[PDB]
Amino acid sequence: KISQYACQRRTTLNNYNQLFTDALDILAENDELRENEGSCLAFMRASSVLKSLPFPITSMKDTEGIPCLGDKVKSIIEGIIEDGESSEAKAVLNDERYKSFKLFTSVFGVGLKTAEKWFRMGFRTLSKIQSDKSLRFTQMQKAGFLYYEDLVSCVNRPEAEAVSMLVKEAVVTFLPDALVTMTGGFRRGKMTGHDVDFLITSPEATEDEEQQLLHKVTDFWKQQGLLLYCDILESTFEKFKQPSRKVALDHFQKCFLILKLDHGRVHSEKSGKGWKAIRVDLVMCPYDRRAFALLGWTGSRQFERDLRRYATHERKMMLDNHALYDRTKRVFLEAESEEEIFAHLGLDYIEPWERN
DNA sequence: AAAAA
Ligand SMILES: [Mn+2]
Ligand SMILES: [Mn+2]
Ligand code: NA
Repeated sequence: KISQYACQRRTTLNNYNQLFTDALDILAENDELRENEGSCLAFMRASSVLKSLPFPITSMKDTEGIPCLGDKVKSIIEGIIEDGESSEAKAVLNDERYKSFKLFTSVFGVGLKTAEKWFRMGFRTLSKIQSDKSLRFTQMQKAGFLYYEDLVSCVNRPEAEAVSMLVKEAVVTFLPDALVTMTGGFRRGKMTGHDVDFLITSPEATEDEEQQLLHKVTDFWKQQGLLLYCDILESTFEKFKQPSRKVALDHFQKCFLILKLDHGRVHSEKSGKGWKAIRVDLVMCPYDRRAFALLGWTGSRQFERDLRRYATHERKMMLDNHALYDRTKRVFLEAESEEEIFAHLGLDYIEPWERN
């Protein structure tokens, strides 16, 4: 019996139901744009459960016993079985507001508010936005436009590994005992991604040394002429606060970067300007919270949402990227690994490549 | 506001 929770399912990259889930993901995205959080959630949960199936749905009978499949979702599945297409997802793909929001938010530094503003000004193309002489752009948007083609081009695994080497080389220069882990999609086994994420932690660094590492590493890259964009968010981490109930950024020190990746550093089968702009996120966390941060940054987004929902509604536990708190025992639960977090929650361990 | 798993 398939659980309603993604954290009680194994979801691997062999998706047998992409015809259904691509349509459900488009409908979910449109509901996000139309500020319909409820309908967004229903389509996300339906898409998520179908992603876990070990077989493709080929008739409506195949949906029997599957949770999170309401009447609206079942009408969409039925329509796709009928002629291989979703008329509902096709109408969203042709909607002018949806097309504009996808296109405008594809720019690094452009979110829902700026995309809405430009749409209501009558803009429909990125060429017309970039060349406009009255528009004013943030430093993030300037970098988003300057390196647009490289950033919309997926990072592959040889590129992610080349970035990992750069990160590790820079980090150990200032903290030789530091542990650097590639998180996000690549840790879940993905062949491609929009960016490369890392978690950095040090067993012996002080509170100040921990604070200074991201500044030292980015200044080093700035000197090397590799830092194309850099934004460091200082930590707001509280050692003794209860975990968050919010469904939001973690409080660890982090940085959102664009690095210059020289082609010579990439060891691929295919080995222009001779370099590629790469989005890189670095997160620094205290050593004792490394398992919670790793679990939160590994994802997927839906796996994280269900993990936190399961902890709260089924175990009366409060989980986030910094800690795990037991409301019944009135104690924080410690973990040195992700396995220990799953064991505290009463969950079978789900491998990172099973969290997709 | 937007940058995130
Ligand atoms: Mn990522
Ligand atoms: Mn990222
Ligand atoms: Na964006």
